Amino acid sequence: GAVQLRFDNTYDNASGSMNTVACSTGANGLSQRFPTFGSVPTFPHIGASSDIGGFNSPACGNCYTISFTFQGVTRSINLVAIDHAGNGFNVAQAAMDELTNGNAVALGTIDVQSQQVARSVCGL
Repeated sequence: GAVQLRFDNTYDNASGSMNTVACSTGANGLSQRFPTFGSVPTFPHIGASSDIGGFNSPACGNCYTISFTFQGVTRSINLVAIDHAGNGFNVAQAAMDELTNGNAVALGTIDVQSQQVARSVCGL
């Protein structure tokens, strides 16, 4: 079924610290692996997901193939989830723009298809 997707400019900034998100420290935290947002291998395909409950979630680092059909073209990206969202995905604007052929701001919130894939697809 579809999940909601919106953008959050927090993730657009490469120099942001992994210590600022839910997937910071602890057994499942990403801060040792990827100290900054820009270091995640799929950047700027990064964001928050409701799959991540909060700190130390085992869903930290999950890799998702996210698909959206707009103006008769289906577009897909692979994205790493690094933070908690209340409802579906909150992603870097740049990622939403890629998903939507540059319509992220114009759309604001969309329904996407999401499929988790292996961590390795995203370089994790």
